[PDB]
Amino acid sequence: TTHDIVIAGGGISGLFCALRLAEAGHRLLVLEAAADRWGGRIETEEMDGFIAEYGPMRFEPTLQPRFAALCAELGVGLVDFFGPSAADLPEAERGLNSLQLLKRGIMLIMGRAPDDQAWIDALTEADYMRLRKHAQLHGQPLWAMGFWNALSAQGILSHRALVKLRDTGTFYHMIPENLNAAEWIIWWLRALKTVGQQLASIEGGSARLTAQLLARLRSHANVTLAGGHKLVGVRPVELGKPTLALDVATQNGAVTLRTERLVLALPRLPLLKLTRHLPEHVASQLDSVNGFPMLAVFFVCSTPWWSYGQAPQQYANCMPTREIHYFRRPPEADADGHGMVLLYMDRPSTEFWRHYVIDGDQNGRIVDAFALFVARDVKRAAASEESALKLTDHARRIFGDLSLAETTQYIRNSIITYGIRDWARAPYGAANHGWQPGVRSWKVMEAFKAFDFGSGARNLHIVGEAYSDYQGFIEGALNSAELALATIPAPAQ
Ligand SMILES: Cc1cc2nc3c(=O)[nH]c(=O)nc-3n(C[C@H](O)[C@H](O)[C@H](O)COP(=O)(O)OP(=O)(O)OC[C@H]3O[C@@H](n4cnc5c(N)ncnc54)[C@H](O)[C@@H]3O)c2cc1C
Repeated sequence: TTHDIVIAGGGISGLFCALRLAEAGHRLLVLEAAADRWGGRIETEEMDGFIAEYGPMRFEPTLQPRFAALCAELGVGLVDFFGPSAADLPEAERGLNSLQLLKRGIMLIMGRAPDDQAWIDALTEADYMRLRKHAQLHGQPLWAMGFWNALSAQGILSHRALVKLRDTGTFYHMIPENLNAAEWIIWWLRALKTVGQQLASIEGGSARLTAQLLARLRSHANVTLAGGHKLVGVRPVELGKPTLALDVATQNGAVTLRTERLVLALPRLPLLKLTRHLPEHVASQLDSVNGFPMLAVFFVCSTPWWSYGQAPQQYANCMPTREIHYFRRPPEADADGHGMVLLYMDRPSTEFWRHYVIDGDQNGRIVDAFALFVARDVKRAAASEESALKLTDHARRIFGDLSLAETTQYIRNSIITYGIRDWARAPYGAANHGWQPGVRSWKVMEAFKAFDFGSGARNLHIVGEAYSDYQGFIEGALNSAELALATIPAPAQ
């Protein structure tokens, strides 16, 4: 079968392109490799009555207008999230938490006063574009440097400030790979705006965005949705002509398709798997970004050791979990006193394994390692008297007495259900992506938004977060999508 447009990938960028293109009148097929679900890195589970988000959970709608507008268009309500969160240095640098020390370094790199919040607040995408293209540090373009290198530069931080960023986990958790300085500076500048505070979540779980989008698409007769179909090959039907032949694996076999246009709504790893089928000038740029790891771990406990309102805790260097969130039922509507713990572990999973997992299912060994981790935290709280972890007095005396081994066993045994998502694993290969130093991102984005095998047809496109100007977010996926959608002509009469 021939299709006028084929979109490979049913994550948010792919489905959004399907929507815009359907609305413009094109006839199109969306291929999604997973047999069981749509939405890609947007994944929500109901776990013992709790909403577990393996991907996005909270949003900042003022920083993410395309997302906000899409939600509004699809009748996806956003609900304000009010829940809780969070000496030896030189004079200038004493005072500041890690974020503020980072900000200072950035502000100084950009030749600004650290307190210059009005400039941060004023910066637009066009400013950001001039920053990546033109900003330099000691004569070197920032797009050419690692962000560690940038932060380490003459006149930016004291030698000790650098050490302190190391100890707070800045380089272990937040900036794990020393990626593109220009791109990191832009991203932090945006995130440091005043307006960047009002937090929301999606009513009914993040996957309600996907479900609404799917419902809309199902109402457009010029859209076909095919789950369980993975693009595994593409080439021109004939060299020098635009029409593409596609090879598609299904559950039970394969299908060969023809199309005039192919949207690859895919991140780095799935494109790497297609590398030999892609035009050379695109293939050779697939490593312009790297993938960031994330393991999202959820477990529901029959006998939680924390109360309603417990705030999330962030961890520092050498603690493989970036962050632990705690959840309880609303204390009026609390049938069972069950709680849920969400742990984000942002180090390479083979490093986590080699340090924390007893070899003698992998899932069960990982939960065990996490029970021990949590046990140490509970013991240190019980012994501490002032702790960010507000234990009860039931908990406080039990855990005070119990050994570490007994605390581990107790936590382990209280787990009635768990889920683990390792985003680094095939087929995703990453939670999100970042530009390499030495890459001019605007050139890659320009090449990827429309390209071909040399005929000039410009009828292949890459869209998604991975190679966007706003990595880490749905907003990035949507910006990348719009870049390519602006290159696609309205359908033939
Ligand atoms: C832990 C985590 C936290 C996040 N936090 C936030 C946050 O706070 N805010 C926010 O805005 N964003 C957040 N994001 C990102 C957001 O989830 C976006 O969906 C993501 O950034 C990408 O959407 P996308 O279309 O690029 O691709 P994906 O979501 O990667 O979709 C790609 C799709 O392609 C399919 N596929 C792969 N190979 C093939 C093939 N060959 N053929 C067919 N289909 C194929 C996959 O099955 C997948 O469904 C987070 C992500 C994660 C994982």
